[PDB]
Amino acid sequence: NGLKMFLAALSLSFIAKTLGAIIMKSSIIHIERRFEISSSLVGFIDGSFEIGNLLVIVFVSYFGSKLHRPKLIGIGCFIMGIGGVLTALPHFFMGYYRYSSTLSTCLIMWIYVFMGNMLRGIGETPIVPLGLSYIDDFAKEGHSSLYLGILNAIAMIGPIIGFTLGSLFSKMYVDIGYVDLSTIRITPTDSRWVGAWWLNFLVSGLFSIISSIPFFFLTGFFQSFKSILTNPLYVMFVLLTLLQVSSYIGAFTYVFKYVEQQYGQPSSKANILLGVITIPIFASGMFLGGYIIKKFKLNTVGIAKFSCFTAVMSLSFYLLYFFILCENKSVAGLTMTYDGNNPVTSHRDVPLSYCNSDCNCDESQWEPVCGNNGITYISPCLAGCKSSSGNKKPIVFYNCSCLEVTGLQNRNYSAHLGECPRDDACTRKFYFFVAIQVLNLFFSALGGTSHVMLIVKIVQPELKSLALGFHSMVIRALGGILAPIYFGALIDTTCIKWSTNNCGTRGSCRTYNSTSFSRVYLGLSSMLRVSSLVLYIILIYAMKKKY
Ligand SMILES: *[C@@H]1O[C@H](CO)[C@@H](O[C@@H]2O[C@H](CO)[C@@H](O)[C@H](O)[C@H]2NC(C)=O)[C@H](O)[C@H]1NC(C)=O
Ligand SMILES: O=C1OC2(c3cc(Cl)c(O)cc3Oc3cc(O)c(Cl)cc32)c2ccccc21
Ligand SMILES: *[C@@H]1O[C@H](CO)[C@@H](O)[C@H](O)[C@H]1NC(C)=O
Repeated sequence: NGLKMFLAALSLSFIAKTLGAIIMKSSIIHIERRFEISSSLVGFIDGSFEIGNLLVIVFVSYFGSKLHRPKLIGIGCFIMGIGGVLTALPHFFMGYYRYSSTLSTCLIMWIYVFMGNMLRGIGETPIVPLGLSYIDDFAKEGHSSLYLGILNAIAMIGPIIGFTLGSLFSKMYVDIGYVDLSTIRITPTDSRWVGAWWLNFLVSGLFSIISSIPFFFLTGFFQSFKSILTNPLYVMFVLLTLLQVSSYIGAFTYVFKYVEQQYGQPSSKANILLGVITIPIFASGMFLGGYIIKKFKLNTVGIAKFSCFTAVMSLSFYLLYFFILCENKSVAGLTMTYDGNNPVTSHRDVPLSYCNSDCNCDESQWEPVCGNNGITYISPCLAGCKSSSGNKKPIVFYNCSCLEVTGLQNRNYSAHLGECPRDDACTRKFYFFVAIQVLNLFFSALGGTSHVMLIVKIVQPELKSLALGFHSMVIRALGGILAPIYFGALIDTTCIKWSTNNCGTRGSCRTYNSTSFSRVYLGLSSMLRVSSLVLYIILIYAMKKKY
């Protein structure tokens, strides 16, 4: 009952940590819009949490391992809360928020946010290295796995509360309470709407300050650091762990864009409902993964073989994506001739057609256009439609120049806005995609406890915190910040139309060749998986040869 009490407090701190993370990302757009700030400065401010975290994660790990640990964790949580409160003072010190079509037919105080994010990042560092090593040092024969599984399962209450109230706070006017809301002309659907972003940080800061009260009642550096980097098993494990986590990060970063470009679901069918059933599977997988290791009495090689088996069984489900793909969308003008007559070889420098010769409009324009013929037009002017239907339900343009078709003359040449959806087969395949995805997520969550349970076992009983700290540092550096950058750089090789911004020729992409997208995305993930898997198998051979 002395470890049980310490066990409760750490759960509260885990919840607070996750809440703070998801809060920060949720409030970034409003801050950019309220503060009148550049995009480079936004990329900078968002990166502060990393400058504070990566700078002191190793020193707190080593030097804090011989002081009072429960008190260090409480001090860290208090610093995190104080930093969370500091991010909301600009609102109280600045002033009031002063600021308060295109159919086109044929045409012939930021330092405060920075230094608060830095304080938060500096403050969360003592939770994982000093908490888990404390749990491992004082525990019975096999209960460390079960405890870590319960901990990782309980922590999912942070994202729930965050997503719940960050969406409720983003539908209030920013100056709520000081102004009377009856004279406000702006609505959440406008372009200048800023919500109450300062209210997201008060609740998180006070929660982090509250969750730290129970904790208050419960020359060698260099050789200790060199004695850890000459241990082969540790280096091999860290490497593969890195490869696998990089693969996961990239996949979860671009799955939502892949699903939209491949199958056609508009980020609301595939987004909201999915998570509601995707999170309990993760929680149950984590808890059961811990419970199995506890119940079956596994040693080091047993844990290694169990996690290798889970990795294999989760990689065998990943290679089924290559077999449920659809055909490529057809947009007249992009890859085919503007009159549908013939195919082309270059996405660039397609010539204008007879049906569209007279109507001189901006090619750079990208407005969804689809006629009853089934194909796609870049713009209502590029299709030749010289009529409208008013601001009613999407205005059906009519009597189109390039919508005319043989045998279609005896019909209604009228194109609705919005791309014509895919056939039924593509939906039927989307359902198989979702099923396989939840299966792979379950089988990859069943083995997430083994990393900590192995790093602790393959290292001297006194260098447990330093090892976990260096592991966390390397992973959060080379697999959380680099991972999205290279995947994104690689993916952009498959664009066929760019949104030419005022200065930058590439503001964003309109469409992407779906076949090459799937090729690059799934190939990178599969190659990384094999990479990490290989290292682990060899590692198992070395382990079995050692003991
Ligand atoms: C297709 O465009 C032609 C030429 O603009 C339209 O021709 C006339 O449009 C007005 C109003 O409908 C009237 O002069 C006649 O009803 C149309 N016929 C002609 C040639 O005089 C035509 O209406 C358009 N497509 C439709 C709706 O039939
Ligand atoms: O970023 C994430 O990576 C994984 C993930 C994270 C950990 Cl620690 C783990 O132990 C397993 C794991 O499994 C997957 C598998 C995937 O196919 C994708 Cl596409 C993301 C994640 C994940 C699961 C649930 C929410 C977010 C993530
Ligand atoms: C389109 O089809 C329906 C029925 O014929 C009606 O809207 C009208 O007669 C046709 N012409 C257009 C473009 O509205």
